[PDB]
Amino acid sequence: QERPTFYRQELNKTIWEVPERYQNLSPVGSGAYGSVCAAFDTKTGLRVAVKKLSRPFQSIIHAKRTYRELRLLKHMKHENVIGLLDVFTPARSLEEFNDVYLVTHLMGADLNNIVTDDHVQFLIYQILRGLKYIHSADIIHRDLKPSNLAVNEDCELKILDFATRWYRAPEIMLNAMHYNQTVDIWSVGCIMAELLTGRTLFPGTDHIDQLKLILRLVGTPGAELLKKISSESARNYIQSLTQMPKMNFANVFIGANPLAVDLLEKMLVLDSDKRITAAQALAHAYFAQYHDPDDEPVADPYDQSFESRDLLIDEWKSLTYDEVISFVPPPL
Repeated sequence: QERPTFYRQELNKTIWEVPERYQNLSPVGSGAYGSVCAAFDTKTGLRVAVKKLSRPFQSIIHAKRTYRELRLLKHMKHENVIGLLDVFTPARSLEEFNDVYLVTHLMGADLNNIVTDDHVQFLIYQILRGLKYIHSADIIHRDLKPSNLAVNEDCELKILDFATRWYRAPEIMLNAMHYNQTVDIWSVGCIMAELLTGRTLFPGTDHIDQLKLILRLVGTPGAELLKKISSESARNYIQSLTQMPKMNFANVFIGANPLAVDLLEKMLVLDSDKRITAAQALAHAYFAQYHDPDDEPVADPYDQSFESRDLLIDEWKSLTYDEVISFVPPPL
């Protein structure tokens, strides 16, 4: 399996050493984690995003995050989830391996590019279709929000990026000892509401304002419920506040589709063992025009045993190098 021909260039004081297939690299972004160039991929005809990781192996914590990110991106093979087009390194061996470049579809426009009930059915459907997939591999997104959702001109949607707290599940904000995949359904619920109404559902000015906004809608959780969704400290905090009744949704969402309101009632609940799952949500009558049980696929199993392991920098690096070397590009 021959090494492509590489060429070097310096753009905005960054070195990019890339296979010749990637042309007309144009700087598009920078950040603590890497720099990004938009490029033309001459092999596939696609416009791509090439990300050059920034100091991928500088600490243990960095080397592990690099590995995690590559393992995740390599796993995702779904229409509604960002996948990995390519990963490469100019290194010819593990000994010279210092730099990692990740290539994905070039996205540009996120959910907030909204410049209509049927569009919201389609958009929310796609998010849930991707989450069904992600959750089936026992992966939790944990911070889903409009900025992490790319949408093209045909309203076709992808989940990215596995910092606002407006969409975060209460059991995360309250630091519960345990939580499940349905934290992501809370977030979808907040996203759906905003698409239906055109306003942020819980626009808290800070953490405590956010909590109080939430309680005002859903009502104060009873003893057994609060205990399971909160840290010991947060449990005592909530116990100190005045109790709130549950509001009737659709006094809140006046004029939204009644099925939409019904689905929201099932997503925006504090009890994460009662909160509707991605799979169950896809079969809700709100998505009757979109739902197809034989076109909502699930994921291969994803091995996260590395997450419990404390390894040295060189071990994280070597595992990462193994995954670069073993990568097999998607059909295209």
